Amino acid sequence: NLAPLPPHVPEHLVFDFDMYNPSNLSAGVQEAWAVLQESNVPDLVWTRCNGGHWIATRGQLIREAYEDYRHFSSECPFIPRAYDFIPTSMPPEQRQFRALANQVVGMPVVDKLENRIQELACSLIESLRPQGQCNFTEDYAEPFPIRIFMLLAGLPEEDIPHLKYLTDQMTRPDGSMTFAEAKEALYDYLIPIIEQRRQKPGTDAISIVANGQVNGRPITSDEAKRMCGLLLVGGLDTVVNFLSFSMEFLAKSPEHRQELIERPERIPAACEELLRRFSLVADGRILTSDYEFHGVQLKKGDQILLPQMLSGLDERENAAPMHVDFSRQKVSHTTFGHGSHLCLGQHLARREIIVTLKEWLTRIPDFSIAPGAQIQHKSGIVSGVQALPLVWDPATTKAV
Ligand code: HEM
Repeated sequence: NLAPLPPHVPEHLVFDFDMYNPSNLSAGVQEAWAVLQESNVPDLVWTRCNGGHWIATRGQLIREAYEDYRHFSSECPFIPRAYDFIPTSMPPEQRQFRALANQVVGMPVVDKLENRIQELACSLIESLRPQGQCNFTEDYAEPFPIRIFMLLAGLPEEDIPHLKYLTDQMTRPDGSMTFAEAKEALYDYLIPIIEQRRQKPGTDAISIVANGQVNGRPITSDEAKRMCGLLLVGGLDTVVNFLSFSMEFLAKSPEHRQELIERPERIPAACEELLRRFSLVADGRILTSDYEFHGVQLKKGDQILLPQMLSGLDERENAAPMHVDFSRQKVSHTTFGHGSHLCLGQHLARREIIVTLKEWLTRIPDFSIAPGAQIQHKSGIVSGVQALPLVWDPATTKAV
């Protein structure tokens, strides 16, 4: 299961961390990853797991490597070594595609969409409220971002379960479809819509993308489908799992819950602190050349894991980093990434989070983990929560 150690890697830097099955997973996934920040662990280590790769363990190195795109390329952005979404793997071109994507998910769009997002959150919460229980992950978290995508992209509600099935197959295959088959089925769906909206545009994301320009010429169908596909999948598992870590914490910490109930104006700040504490993405890069990085010889072609999750957990970045404190004066994190690939959806995501917390806490202020339940986490490129059974007394809630 361990790949043989390359001869350029000194043995004293070896730490066999498995990003898909870390040793202390039962104790919490962020805690399991923070073992990389224990004092006997160097800033940059090599693991023999998963093909063999570097891991930067501290925020300083994680940020620097994401800044240095000339050495740390997105050509292979995932460990381990058919994925073709745009602009994940791409500078003049990356910048043009990002600008176009920014027209459709940037702050002005999110500000226009906010009340629609609230209305959606409200309808979902109200549907669960009288039951006095739900699996938050399945019953609220999963249906919310996919519905926001349909709003954003001007797609009919009827198309949700099929689209959701394809995106589920790309990350959590049941075996009916290979990744490549799921991706192509997604493209089968998007291509006709892109073409129709090229000729007869609305103001939705697909119309805007389909009418965009790259290199002084019209965006191609291939480019537009790959961009639309990324806009869809980028906002699903990340938001599902993040909302689930946040709601798990709030269920388990009545005093933090009470703080937001009493002081709802703190919710935007609380969102930032939760993004830091329950950070969840760990992407990577591949070396474009031999490069000495902080005293360590990296070889052309080596992969390096640069966990976005770790920057904000680094005690060099935030004191007492496992403590949640909504009043931190400086919330330092790279939860949405860093450098040229910084999350295009960061504004939409924050609004989704804040709206969800505001609406949940006003309708269902008092809730707990279901008696007897033990919450299980999962680890990967996007770490997450397997299920989140919550319980409340319906008499303590308030209807619309
Ligand atoms: C809490 C929720 C989210 C988190 C934690 C998150 C995290 C990230 C991170 C870390 C990256 C950079 C990956 C890298 O550098 O390799 C990224 C990129 C991206 N995200 Fe998000 N994301 C979230 C929500 C969203 C949403 C809601 C959307 C779309 C509506 C979205 C779309 C994208 C896209 C299109 C990129 C690629 C940007 C590029 O390559 O230039 N994300 N995200």
